[PDB]
Amino acid sequence: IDLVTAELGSDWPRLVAPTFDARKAVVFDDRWASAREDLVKLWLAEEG
Amino acid sequence: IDLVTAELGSDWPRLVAPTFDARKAVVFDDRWASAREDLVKLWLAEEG
Repeated sequence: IDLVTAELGSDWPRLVAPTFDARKAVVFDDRWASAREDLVKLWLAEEG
Repeated sequence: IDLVTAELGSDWPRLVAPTFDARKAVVFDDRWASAREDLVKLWLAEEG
């Protein structure tokens, strides 16, 4: 492991560490909810 | 070391092993010796 590090360097092994996992995903399929709140904000704040 | 191997593969660490060492070098600076043996071989074997 010392020899492998000697060739590749310090940053390469540390940055190659895994990140992605299947449980942290977030899905936004709602327009219906966000469109309603979007309109009432326009309606109340109307100036121009 | 298992994670590092997982990324890079099996062949990469094995082929990257060191080879060169300063003590195995071989120097041929002699023409004077090799030219003499070269001529006598011609002289004896002359046909054409």
